[PDB]
Amino acid sequence: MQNQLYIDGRFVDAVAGGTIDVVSPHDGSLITRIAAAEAADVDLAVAAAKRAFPAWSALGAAERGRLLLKLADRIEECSEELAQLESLNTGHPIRDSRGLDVPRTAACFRYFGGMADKIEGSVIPVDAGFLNYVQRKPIGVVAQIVPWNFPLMFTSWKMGPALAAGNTIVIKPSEITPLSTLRIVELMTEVGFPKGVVNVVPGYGHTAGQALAEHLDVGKIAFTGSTATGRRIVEASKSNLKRIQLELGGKGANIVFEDANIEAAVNGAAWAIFHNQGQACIAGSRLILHKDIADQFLERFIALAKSIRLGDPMDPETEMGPLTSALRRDRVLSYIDIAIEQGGKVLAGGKAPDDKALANGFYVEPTVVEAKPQDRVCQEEVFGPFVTVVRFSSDEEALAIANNTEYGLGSGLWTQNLARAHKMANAIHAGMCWINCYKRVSPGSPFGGVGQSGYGREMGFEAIHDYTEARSVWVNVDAKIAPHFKR
Amino acid sequence: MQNQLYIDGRFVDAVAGGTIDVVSPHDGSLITRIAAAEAADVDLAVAAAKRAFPAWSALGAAERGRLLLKLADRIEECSEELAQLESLNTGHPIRDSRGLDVPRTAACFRYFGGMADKIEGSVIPVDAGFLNYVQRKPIGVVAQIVPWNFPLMFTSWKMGPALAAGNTIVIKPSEITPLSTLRIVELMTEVGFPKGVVNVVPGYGHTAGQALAEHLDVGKIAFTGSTATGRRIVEASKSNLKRIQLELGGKGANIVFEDANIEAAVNGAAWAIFHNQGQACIAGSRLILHKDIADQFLERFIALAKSIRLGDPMDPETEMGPLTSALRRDRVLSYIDIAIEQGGKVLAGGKAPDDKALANGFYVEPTVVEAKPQDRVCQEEVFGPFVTVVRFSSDEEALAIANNTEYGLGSGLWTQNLARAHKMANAIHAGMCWINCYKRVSPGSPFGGVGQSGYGREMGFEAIHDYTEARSVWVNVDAKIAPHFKR
Repeated sequence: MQNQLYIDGRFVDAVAGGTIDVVSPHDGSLITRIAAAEAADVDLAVAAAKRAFPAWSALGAAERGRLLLKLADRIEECSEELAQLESLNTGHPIRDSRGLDVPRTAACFRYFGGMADKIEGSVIPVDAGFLNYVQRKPIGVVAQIVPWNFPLMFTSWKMGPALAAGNTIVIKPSEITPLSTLRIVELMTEVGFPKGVVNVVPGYGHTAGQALAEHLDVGKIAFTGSTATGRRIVEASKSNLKRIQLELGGKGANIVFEDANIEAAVNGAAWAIFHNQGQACIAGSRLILHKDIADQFLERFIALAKSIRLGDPMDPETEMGPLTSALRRDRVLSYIDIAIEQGGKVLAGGKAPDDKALANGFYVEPTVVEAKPQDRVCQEEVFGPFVTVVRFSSDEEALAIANNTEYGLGSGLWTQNLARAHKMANAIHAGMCWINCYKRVSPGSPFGGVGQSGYGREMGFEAIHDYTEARSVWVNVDAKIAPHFKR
Repeated sequence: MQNQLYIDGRFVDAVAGGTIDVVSPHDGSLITRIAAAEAADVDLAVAAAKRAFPAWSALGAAERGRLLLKLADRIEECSEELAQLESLNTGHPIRDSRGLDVPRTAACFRYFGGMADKIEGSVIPVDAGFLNYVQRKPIGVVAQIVPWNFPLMFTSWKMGPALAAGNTIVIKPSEITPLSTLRIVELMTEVGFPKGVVNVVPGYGHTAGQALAEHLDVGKIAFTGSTATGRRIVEASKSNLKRIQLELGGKGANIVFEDANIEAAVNGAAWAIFHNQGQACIAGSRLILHKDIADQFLERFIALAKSIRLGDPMDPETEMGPLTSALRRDRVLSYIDIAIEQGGKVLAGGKAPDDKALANGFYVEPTVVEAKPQDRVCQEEVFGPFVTVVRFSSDEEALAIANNTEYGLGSGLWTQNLARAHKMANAIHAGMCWINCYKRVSPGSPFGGVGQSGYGREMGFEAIHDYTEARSVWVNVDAKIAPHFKR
């Protein structure tokens, strides 16, 4: 199974033969060893992307579209192999690989295939005698560093828009979850993407990541990741002042009010925090329940949590799976420990499961911690199936809590009050806000953060705006121009 | 003459009482001393803007528009005052301040006063039963650092879009040319802008600049200035990962092809680099002449250059004034010297005016140097009344030269060939390209750089895009879905 760098249309090892173990979260066993790209490997990748940019950006929006469409179809056709591949590598329940990751990946690529030739410039109302027309051109060679929570689906998200616009791409998945991205670029050539238009360069953040965020021929750096590394992606941009897209995490408020449909809210909250083992920046990791329904909500929710079938990602019966790296587990258990010493009161989970089939894997039980908005764990992104419950009394207390964070990515609330719904959505500082639903994403719906959760948008024309440049051309047609210096 | 900081509707001295000398470029005499702001004052400023934001962003677009519209008018009413104030301080010919600066400043504030209630969100086609609307909200408190080349006009360029979209602003003009900006904000409160909506905070760059770029409560920093100091706006932005806009200079190609209208081209070229003493990033500082018309061209151009009325900026018949700072002067002369040490051949200019009369001012003669493209004055932005001349024989030659630079702000060419015109405009890596005209700017025509000339755009819907955020709201109304966890 593809485990090499993919540069200029070929799978190749790292120039220096570096390697990285790719392990399966189930058991911690080795899946394969992947070629680890380093600074040298990305020069090769970037030069290939640079080499390829002209025939590609000059390719005809529609033929970049037709290829992206072709890719979506191919992904679907290969949907069980990817799913399998992505679950095995990620820990995603394959019921999640099949029904979420793969379709969402295809859907996104299909969206941007039909976007490619809908990317339009404008013609400006300027002075008489002049024609001002502004193209939207590709930036050029764009770099993209993706995290490991949605390796497969985030290829769409990142690569969808960039390719549609005609940029060439050097993309760096995490050493953690590479495999499924690598297969995707092979699907890409399978379907006719020209060599070098996309190059995949898995490697450590400090080697491949850094070469990319600082490479002088990269015009944009797209980065989804930890705030900390994102400041570092920002400092690295200094190099040539490439444009930046950062998505840097969320601490998703999930508010439930007095008149919420609590069966629906419960289901939504469960999905919102436990889907993908909570490894989603838009996860509803902060339950915020109105004191007058808290107990009723919590009766069904904790039940729900406690009943989730944690286990082998390859079982079409598994509802949850392991975290993706052993490090993150620890991290998610330290957070648990710290939610506990902070006076937190575990209602479910709290620690790694007990089953013997799960003892090698990076599993953590669907935890649920009652706390105070103040607690750490209520302020920092625990990237795991870990929600905090806090309770409120006034719309205003809820807004306060929701907005009591440095994050701004996702949000959600549950009511039936027309006013309240909009008054809160309008007032929450997040880039998105779902009401009576959660973690709802569409390829046309701008997805991104606000404040310290980042800037830039994936999805929709916005994503395309982020991957193009305005190139205004003036034509002096019948213009009367007195010399500035009269004769 | 207002010479204090403007914070919270108040002219006030710097906390530390630090002060800067503001000098006439003509005779280097003291016009006044300005309150030098530093970190303390930019916190008072940013704080005032933060306080002001909520009520301002809630103003309802028409009402911020109405205020921007009143400002334009008011600016036009105080046109000679502003014109005189800006010339005195900057070195601009008052015929420039009154015919260019002032009118372009109002034009742009007008444009954006009517742009205010035309800033629209979108409704996305999402799955059935969902309503997805995406508002465009203001970022919040916006920091803006402007250079000294168009103090007045750049107030409109930066503050126009930002205000329209409902941000509040802390603007920092240069210690070198604050006076115009200061009168503008009074012009603002004069007209009804609420206190703290705009705060002006002139100060050195490493003081008030640094502090603006690093501020935690600033959501975006817009910078026009050198490439050097831009990397350190970028390096500062990490603090809170505020969005950035950069315009970092130009080395404007002005290509003249064999079938150009050489009288027109000469006037354009003269305007392109000698207007504003060449202190314009979109200056046509690199004349690229087709070998067949280069002699015909240079004949009329060098006679022009030498005919140019260098002198007292307050003379409306002055054609060119001094550079606005003694340092600029010194640097431009250095460039001249190095232009020549390099084998450059000065065809006009090459030093300060032999006019005992212009001896105290920072004057430099309209300078024209025959050079190579490899030369440094041909690669580096001089930022004075200085054009280098190079010759070519092919379109492809001309393109190569035009693009043989790190810059990519403006560009321009002269022909009557249809193809050529577009082929070249489409092939020049610049944000803007003028054909048979140059330095043509309109409030609706996106203005900005590409590559290391930066990113972001001023003017137009684009400028508005750069000062808003996507706020995606999802409402579940009529179509629900099945638990992720089926019981």
